[PDB]
Amino acid sequence: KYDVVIVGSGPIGCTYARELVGAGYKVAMFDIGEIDSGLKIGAHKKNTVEYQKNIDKFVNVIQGQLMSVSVPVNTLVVDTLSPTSWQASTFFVRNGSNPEQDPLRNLSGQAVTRVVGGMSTAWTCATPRFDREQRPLLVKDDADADDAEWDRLYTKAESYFQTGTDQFKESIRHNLVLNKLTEEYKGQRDFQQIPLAATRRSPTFVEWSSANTVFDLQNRPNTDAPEERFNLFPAVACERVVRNALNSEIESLHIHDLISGDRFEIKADVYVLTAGAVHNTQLLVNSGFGQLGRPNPANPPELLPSLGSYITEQSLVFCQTVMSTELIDSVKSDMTIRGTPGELTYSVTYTPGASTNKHPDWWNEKVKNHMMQHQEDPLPIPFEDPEPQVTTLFQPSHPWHTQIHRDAFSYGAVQQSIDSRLIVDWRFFGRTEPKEENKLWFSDKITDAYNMPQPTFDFRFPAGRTSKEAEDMMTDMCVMSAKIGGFLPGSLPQFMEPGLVLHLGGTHRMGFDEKEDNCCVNTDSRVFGFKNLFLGGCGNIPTAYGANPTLTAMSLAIKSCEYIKQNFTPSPF
Amino acid sequence: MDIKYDVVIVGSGPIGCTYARELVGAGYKVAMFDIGEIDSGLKIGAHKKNTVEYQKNIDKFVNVIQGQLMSVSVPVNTLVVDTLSPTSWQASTFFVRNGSNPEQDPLRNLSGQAVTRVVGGMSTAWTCATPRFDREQRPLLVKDDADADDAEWDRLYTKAESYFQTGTDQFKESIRHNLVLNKLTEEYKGQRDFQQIPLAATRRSPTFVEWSSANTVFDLQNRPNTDAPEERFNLFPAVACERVVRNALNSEIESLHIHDLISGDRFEIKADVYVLTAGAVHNTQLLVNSGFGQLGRPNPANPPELLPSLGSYITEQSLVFCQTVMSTELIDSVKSDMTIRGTPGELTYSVTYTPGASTNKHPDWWNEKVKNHMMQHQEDPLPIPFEDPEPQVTTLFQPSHPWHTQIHRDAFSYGAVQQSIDSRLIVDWRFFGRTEPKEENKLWFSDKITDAYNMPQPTFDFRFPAGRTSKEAEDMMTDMCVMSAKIGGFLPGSLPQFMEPGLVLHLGGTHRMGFDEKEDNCCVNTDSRVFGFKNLFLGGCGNIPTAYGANPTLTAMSLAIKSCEYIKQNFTPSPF
Amino acid sequence: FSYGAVQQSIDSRLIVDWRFFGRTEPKEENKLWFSDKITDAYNMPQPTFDFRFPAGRTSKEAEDMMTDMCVMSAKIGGFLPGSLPQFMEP
Amino acid sequence: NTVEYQKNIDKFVNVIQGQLMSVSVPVNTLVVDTLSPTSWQASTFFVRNGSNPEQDPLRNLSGQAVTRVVGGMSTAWTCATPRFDREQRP
Ligand SMILES: Cc1cc2nc3c(=O)[nH]c(=O)nc-3n(C[C@H](O)[C@H](O)[C@H](O)COP(=O)(O)OP(=O)(O)OC[C@H]3O[C@@H](n4cnc5c(N)ncnc54)[C@H](O)[C@@H]3O)c2cc1C
Ligand SMILES: Cc1cc2nc3c(=O)[nH]c(=O)nc-3n(C[C@H](O)[C@H](O)[C@H](O)COP(=O)(O)OP(=O)(O)OC[C@H]3O[C@@H](n4cnc5c(N)ncnc54)[C@H](O)[C@@H]3O)c2cc1C
Ligand SMILES: Cc1cc2nc3c(=O)[nH]c(=O)nc-3n(C[C@H](O)[C@H](O)[C@H](O)COP(=O)(O)OP(=O)(O)OC[C@H]3O[C@@H](n4cnc5c(N)ncnc54)[C@H](O)[C@@H]3O)c2cc1C
Ligand SMILES: OC[C@H]1O[C@@H](O)[C@H](F)[C@@H](O)[C@H]1O
Ligand SMILES: OC[C@H]1O[C@@H](O)[C@H](F)[C@@H](O)[C@H]1O
Repeated sequence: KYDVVIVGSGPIGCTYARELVGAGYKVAMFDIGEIDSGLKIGAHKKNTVEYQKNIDKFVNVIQGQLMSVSVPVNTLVVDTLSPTSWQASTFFVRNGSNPEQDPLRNLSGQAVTRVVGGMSTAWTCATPRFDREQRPLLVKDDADADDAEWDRLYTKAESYFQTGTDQFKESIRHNLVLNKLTEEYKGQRDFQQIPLAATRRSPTFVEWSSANTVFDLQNRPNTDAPEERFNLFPAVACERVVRNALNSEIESLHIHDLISGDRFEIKADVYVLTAGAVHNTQLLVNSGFGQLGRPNPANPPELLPSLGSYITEQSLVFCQTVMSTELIDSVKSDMTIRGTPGELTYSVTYTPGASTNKHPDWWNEKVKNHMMQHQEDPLPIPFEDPEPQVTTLFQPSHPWHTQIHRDAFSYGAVQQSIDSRLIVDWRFFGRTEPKEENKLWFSDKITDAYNMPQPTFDFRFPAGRTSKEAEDMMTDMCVMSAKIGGFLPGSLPQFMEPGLVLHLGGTHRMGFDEKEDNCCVNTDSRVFGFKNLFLGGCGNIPTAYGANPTLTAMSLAIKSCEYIKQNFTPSPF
Repeated sequence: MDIKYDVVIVGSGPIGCTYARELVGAGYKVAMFDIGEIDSGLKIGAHKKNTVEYQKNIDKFVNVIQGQLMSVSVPVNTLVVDTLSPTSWQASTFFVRNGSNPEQDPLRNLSGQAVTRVVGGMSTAWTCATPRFDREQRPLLVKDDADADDAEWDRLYTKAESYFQTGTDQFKESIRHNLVLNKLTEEYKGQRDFQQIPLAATRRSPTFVEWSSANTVFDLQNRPNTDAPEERFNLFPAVACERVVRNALNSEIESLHIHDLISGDRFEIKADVYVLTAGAVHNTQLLVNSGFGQLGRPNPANPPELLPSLGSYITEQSLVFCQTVMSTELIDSVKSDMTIRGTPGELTYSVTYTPGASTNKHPDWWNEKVKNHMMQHQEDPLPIPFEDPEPQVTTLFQPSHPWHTQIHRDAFSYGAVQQSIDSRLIVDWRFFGRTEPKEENKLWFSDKITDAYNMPQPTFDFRFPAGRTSKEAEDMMTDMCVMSAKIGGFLPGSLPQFMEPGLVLHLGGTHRMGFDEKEDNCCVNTDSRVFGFKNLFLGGCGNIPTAYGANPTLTAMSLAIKSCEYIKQNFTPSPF
Repeated sequence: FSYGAVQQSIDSRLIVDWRFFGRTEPKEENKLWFSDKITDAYNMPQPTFDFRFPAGRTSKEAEDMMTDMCVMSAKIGGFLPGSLPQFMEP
Repeated sequence: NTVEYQKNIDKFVNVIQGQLMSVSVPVNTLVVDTLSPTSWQASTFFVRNGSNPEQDPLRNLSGQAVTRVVGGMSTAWTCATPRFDREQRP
């Protein structure tokens, strides 16, 4: 028996933990996955010296933990088996595939992670705020009050994640790209550092934030927090919340301990679901909310008829570029270079402080030292120079988020032919209109690896604005990137597999009125009709958004915790 | 961090952990340093495959493996990229990029050789195959008394097996395992014996195996603790060990020079006993960075002062591979004992069998599983249950087939995972050749190029020796083709091939063992002591000086147990 | 004259090729010469190229050309996977 | 101009490829290290298979090819015959 139970130990469940453990509630958190970021529980797995010295390897860590949500039945023809090998006569259900899934209306890229810390063990840490156009209303009829409220929540969310915009400020590659784009779009678009949840520890190491940053996940009481109460239970699959007969309260949470095999009913005052956008929905549907099985408009749901409808997933376009000769020459614009490289006669110098210098003293010093210590190298950029981290944020005239950077989540084989210092990634992210026909549903027959109802997508990017902006977005990437360099062969401009972006929202969407706003939670993230059931995560977000959604889901979780503090009293210690 | 210990061990792989288990147990104040960090859950240095999620999604684990294997020597890239935009910065030469090694001849490399820097080392992701070597593959520990030599290795191997929890019955009730085992036993009746791959692993449930690791050998928890209140052990992760400092007389090690990667601070650690267990590549690197052997391109015209055999006579196994898709014959034989009423999914479908019937081809445990699968899943066209464990079959190295063999399913898949053919039907074949030690095959270190930790860049100069090594390698390929055909045809996309040299990760002989430094061309004696040094010991596969086909870790561990016996007799622990 | 594996999943009625062709400034240093030792298949001096697209106008136009192809093509449809915008082999 | 090719236009690329002979192919430096130990193998990237050792791979026109047939390349060409405007014309 606990005051609060939280399903999921991602960054959003950790937000609930930090708020509610902090205010003195007795909290239990269950996660279906296990501890594997080392001694700091739920921490970013990229925070090893080894991964940051070998960053091209990290993509493997991400791929290891990302399990595809719905894989349609495979129909690839293999007709060169030996005549002695066993072969089927049909494309039968094999290898975990989902026979419910139409392969042409899928988010083939969508995937889920089952580990303590969730996806924040592996994420890219981009945490931009949404502007009003992308953002749901928390107060209607008063835009200054709405703005004030979001600014308060976002500022709080940013302190939890340690969000900042200074961590790449002395990178030459970063500044080279930032300044070129600033100049080229002067007075049309503004560029800045991607806001990133991260603290720099040294010139060659960044401590990336994670769920662990929000809440350390240590059991309490402990020496540092002797008046607090928290228990984390990993390797526990939460399966159902049990409703009372009147559908006004949750009575227990049914769990299955994956190590012992035991099953229990846990009791709490407050039930918080933060299992991610796909798995929150699964749990809810397995508990008799919305509709199990293939959508049947003729058999309309008892509860939450909008559950798993109006799903949004962003369009994503991507390429990489190889830095222009002109930009590479400009790196060394302030330098005087004499003699020939590799001889005793060679010299590279600059005038410190000269207001005609195109670059600051710290840049010139690093170029100089590099050119002088590595005279065999043809490039002026230092070998350990950090990557670019540049964005121009969503605006009505360019309604897409942009990242101009180097991501550890590369999408094709890492090429080795072109020097890494030259390469920039471009990712532009489009917003998707919520439409009732776009659905996440759960089979009544097929089950997944944890014996829960199999997720199935029925999705296409909506015609009209969504698709028009997607293609405009592609053009914009092509136009903008060319200012920096030509496309890298093997990473030519393309749309990524639907869902690979992992910014799925709207599966259990928020709104003011259940019927009028076709939604499932109110602005306290409380499930309509239920006193004591709260959902957290990107599945709450009901709008078309282009920016990375995590900071916004966190802000909503902060507001939700405010309601919980006003309505439930912690038990005596 | 104390500055003074009884014993310091560089590296937290299973071999370092053997030294720790033996010397912490015996009362020595032990520190262990690892350049890598703690990542595998609450059990320090444990197998990463031991999660519910990986064992329900075993095909994802190849990502974990790939994520932690860092190539040792990548030659300068000479791929022509001639479709860059005319505005892009374009190379005039194939210059040194992306951590490539200009010392490395691309045609005399172990391009697949890789290293892991994490606490527990490579045992965090290995396959756990631990066979013993027979005489032919195995260095001598006793001269001129083969029976005493065998007795000494049995004693060592038995202990090493108990440390790793090696077993040969974890897969005894797998249908796929037995289907393969029985067909191969029958086909080679009176010619070759087949058994389960000896595996370092404990079965915990019908669907979960606790694979062994460094953590199995030694739990890597600091001591003293409640469970060991009189023991003294500290593990220091993210500590790059750079040099052992030799005294001027070249008779003792005086300190271990370390660099803490998090603080940036450097220290000189003092110990009575120094043990290097950094892997076959990195033990050699550390020795060469400390003045042993010869730094730079090999040069006879000035032989090294100390350990002139260091980094020569290196051995790496040839590895051949394919996968097969199970024959129609064998798959039909899975259900040979079943009585099947009517048609699947239809009302009067029943599948039954007679337990104990003498005419039954298979045991009751097999039929019960098949029956239950065919009845619970009548849509599925195969008789193999969905959760049936993988095959784990070998015919071990012999004089008439001088290669080790694994007929199995390895988490370490070599190409993209194929999804079209049902996984129940797929069997992997890996055959492993032995390589003659030759002085010309070398691991050396650049005197100019450095790696990511600023240590001298490893460089290989290697070819499979002509003569027996090469003859055997090609004969082994043919053997794999002929043997595999008895089970099924080749899986397209996994046709029979030699793997990139060194992908097998069984590199030996980089700091090889022998009796006499000069007559046996070696670096350590049979106590694993570096010649001429009182207090310096090397552990790991680099010790093994012979041409072996089987997986070497068990043998390296056995050497390490011997070495601890010498240490316990020659050094006294400090008072507690 | 198609340039990569011809794809069969997208109906060919939907497919349009875009080829934009840049002009290249003549530069003394851009050469075709013939070996005095190596011969071709008909025993004649083996042709050798020494060629880069000139910096300056030629390169600036080539990249602007690429941009114009991405901009114009989008009016008609999006890129076909496997025939994404690229410079072809010189 | 055959009924068969214009009914199967996708196949004509092979005609064109069959008669285009590359002008200058640089010595190949692809590393093939999975040969059987018994196979004969190279110690160096020697001149093989018609390659040109004079050719700098990085200053080439690798796509340049020639056709040796009566009618020359007009046996396979695309037939686009525009005029040059003054800007392009000698
Ligand atoms: C490679 C990568 C890059 C990304 N980069 C960014 C970026 O830069 N910015 C950003 O805004 N977003 C990014 N994201 C997405 C971001 O990680 C998620 O939005 C965020 O982690 C969601 O938080 P959450 O707590 O709702 O869910 P999750 O992090 O998905 O965690 C939910 C959890 O609950 C668990 N669980 C699931 N089902 C059950 C169940 N039945 N019972 C018990 N527990 C259960 C899981 O095991 C898991 O820990 C990225 C994701 C990936 C993988
Ligand atoms: C996927 C795969 C499958 C394998 N399969 C098996 C098989 O089934 N059976 C078989 O016998 N073996 C197999 N192996 C090989 C086996 O893992 C190794 O032989 C074994 O781990 C060697 O142990 P070790 O302790 O000598 O070194 P390692 O496990 O390599 O550990 C050495 C360590 O020292 C550290 N270190 C390195 N340099 C420094 C330094 N300068 N300072 C401080 N620390 C340092 C490392 O971080 C590391 O932890 C496999 C390996 C892989 C990766
Ligand atoms: C697939 C393709 C598409 C094309 N599309 C177009 C198009 O749309 N537009 C256009 O303007 N251009 C196009 N071209 C280019 C056009 O084909 C050439 O510009 C044109 O054919 C050149 O004509 P030519 O007579 O100068 O040389 P070629 O057609 O090359 O003919 C030269 C000939 O001389 C021969 N020969 C070579 N050496 C010797 C020797 N030593 N002794 C004797 N004979 C010799 C040949 O065998 C050959 O028949 C295309 C080319 C091809 C292959
Ligand atoms: O593909 C997952 C994506 O997640 C997004 O949030 C990141 F910003 C992208 O860079 C990418 O990593
Ligand atoms: O390629 C690495 C190899 O290591 C060997 O020891 C294993 F036995 C093989 O199965 C394979 O995993």
